[PDB]
Amino acid sequence: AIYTVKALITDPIDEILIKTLREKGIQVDYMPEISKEELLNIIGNYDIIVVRSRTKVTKDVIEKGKKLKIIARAGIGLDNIDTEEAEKRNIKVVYAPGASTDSAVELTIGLMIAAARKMYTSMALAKSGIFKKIEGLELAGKTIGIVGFGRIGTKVGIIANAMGMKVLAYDILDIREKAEKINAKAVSLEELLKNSDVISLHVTVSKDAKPIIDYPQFELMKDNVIIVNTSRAVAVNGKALLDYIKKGKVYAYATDVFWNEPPKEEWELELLKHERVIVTTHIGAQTKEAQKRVAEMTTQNLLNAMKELGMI
Amino acid sequence: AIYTVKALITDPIDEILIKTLREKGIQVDYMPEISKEELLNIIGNYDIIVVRSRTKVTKDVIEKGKKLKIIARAGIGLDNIDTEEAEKRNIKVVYAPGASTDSAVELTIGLMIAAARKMYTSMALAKSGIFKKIEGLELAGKTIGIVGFGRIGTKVGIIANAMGMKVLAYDILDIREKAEKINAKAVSLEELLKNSDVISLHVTVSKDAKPIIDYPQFELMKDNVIIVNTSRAVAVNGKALLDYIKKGKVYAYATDVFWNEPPKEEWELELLKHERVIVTTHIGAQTKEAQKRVAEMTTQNLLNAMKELGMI
Ligand SMILES: NC(=O)c1ccc[n+]([C@@H]2O[C@H](COP(=O)([O-])OP(=O)(O)OC[C@H]3O[C@@H](n4cnc5c(N)ncnc54)[C@H](O)[C@@H]3O)[C@@H](O)[C@H]2O)c1
Ligand SMILES: NC(=O)c1ccc[n+]([C@@H]2O[C@H](COP(=O)([O-])OP(=O)(O)OC[C@H]3O[C@@H](n4cnc5c(N)ncnc54)[C@H](O)[C@@H]3O)[C@@H](O)[C@H]2O)c1
Repeated sequence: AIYTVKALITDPIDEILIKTLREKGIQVDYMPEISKEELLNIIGNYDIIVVRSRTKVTKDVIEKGKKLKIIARAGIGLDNIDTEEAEKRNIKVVYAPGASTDSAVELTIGLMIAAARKMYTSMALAKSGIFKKIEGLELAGKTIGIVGFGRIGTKVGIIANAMGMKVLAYDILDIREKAEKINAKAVSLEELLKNSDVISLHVTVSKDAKPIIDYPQFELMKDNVIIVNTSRAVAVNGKALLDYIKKGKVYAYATDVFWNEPPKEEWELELLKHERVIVTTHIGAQTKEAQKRVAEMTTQNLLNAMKELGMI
Repeated sequence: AIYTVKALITDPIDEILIKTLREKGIQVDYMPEISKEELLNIIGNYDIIVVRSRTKVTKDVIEKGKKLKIIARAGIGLDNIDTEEAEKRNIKVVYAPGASTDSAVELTIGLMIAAARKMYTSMALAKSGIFKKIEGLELAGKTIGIVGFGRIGTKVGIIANAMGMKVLAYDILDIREKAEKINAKAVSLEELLKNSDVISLHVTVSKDAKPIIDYPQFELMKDNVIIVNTSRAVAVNGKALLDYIKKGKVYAYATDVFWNEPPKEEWELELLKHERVIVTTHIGAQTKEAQKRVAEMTTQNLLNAMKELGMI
């Protein structure tokens, strides 16, 4: 008989993906609020599982999914998927890598300027009917250090250069020529830290790895440095950060990511309430355009994987 | 006998200017809080007057200043000086034109991104301990229309181009080649309005002139347009703006300038409180660097004027 391929969608997702699968005759079971327990009870009946972030595709879930051939994550990352277990089972894992680059780049520049100019303080004052001027720092002519020169880091550098800033970049990978191409200069982390007025973090690091910006790095920094982070909170030693903010060394820390969102620990709470700390609620990929690309890319990558498997 | 040249400083100003004059033997009377009335009583004894913004150098003040030879405005504009009367009296007027360009450019980019991404709303939520994501708009690939292609407008265009935006520009003056040089295209205001996703105002207009962005222009605009203004409030018809924001056509209005700061009129108040309106408290030139340049430039221009007069 003819195989009837079955897909399970466990979280609320863009209708484009569901519509695309249904149009092609694929049996799609949309259970956006399926419980942990019920998932384990039925995962064994599916060839494809589509998840966003609420659902965790752990090792035990994959083991139970004896028919799983494709795991689709409608997102820009795979932190909720056991990629190692998936590979062992030879299960294709697809998602939307790089789908939000420009949106993250733009928020980075926005945070840098908001931090440098105390825009939040000014906007709050304005809304209250108090039009009192507030003084900040100019960026042109200053040096920015891009830590993590990938998709996002490279573009932030191109923009900062256009803003008249001198761009320095550090990456564990070879970026000598890539940096030169955008009028930037690849240097050691030490040189970047000692010479940057603004430091922007755009690295990919694991959750259990030690922070890249720790005590020694903070000590190497210039006085009144502005630090921007739209990558990962763990890349920074939060306690060291609070220490250096209280010492008056760090002019401002602008971030779209927090160790805990919302904060729960005492030191995290102290950072959040500090006037030198600027925080957005992890909206780096939150634009209509980026979210549409996430859906389209996840859908297209899923279709390609299905075609390679001979399903369509 | 030898002329002893006398200078009157009527407002609190950067000590660099006062120190420079004193070092050169010039008689400097620093009266940062001198009243209107007292000013008129003694202005006739001075060759030079230095003002910032509190003091108004009106026609009657100049007439009384029978010995006035130089009027110095420690600022980026001359709205508090009767330049016409000054010219008739052949009185040299100096200040710091263009001194805050990069700071204004940076705030413009910051406002554009903050408006596009509802950064204020997100930051307010974060500070309250509510880390709820908010969706905005991406800028890359979209078209920005620079109205007023001068010092600031040109640089905003260079930066927007680096952000991957298509840049269009309109100016009453010839800018065909200037625009082309930065990968932008000079067009009519009509074409700019019909094709821009973002419109940034950087024009120099008088207080009694009709707004450049009035009803016909708002009608020509694209749906969901983002309008940024760091130039002058009067360049925009505020009532028409409120009308189009309420209609849902304008996605957001981000400005560093308001018709009245703080607002006093009912319609102004309605605009200020609207969620689609983003406002900073006229901090465009408020950076340590820009303010230092204002002082240095005003001081240097004052010295040059004095030298031409044979005073030093
Ligand atoms: N706030 C948001 O909503 C949002 C949106 C998209 C991406 N991000 C994050 O932004 C970061 C960058 O994403 P990207 O697409 O540019 O990734 P990328 O893979 O293109 O680039 C990451 C770079 O950082 C480098 N790197 C890793 N460890 C490093 C270290 N210790 N020192 C210096 N460089 C190091 C890599 O070698 C690489 O060149 C990631 O952490 C990503 O998850 C956040
Ligand atoms: N928010 C702030 O603190 C702050 C700081 C600095 C300057 N500004 C303001 O920003 C504006 C621009 O300053 P700038 O130094 O770039 O001035 P500029 O003189 O260099 O440029 C102004 C340009 O706008 C043009 N223009 C005038 N009327 C126009 C019209 N109707 N249509 C199209 N173009 C027109 C001019 O011809 C000129 O090219 C001014 O209004 C200035 O006062 C505000």
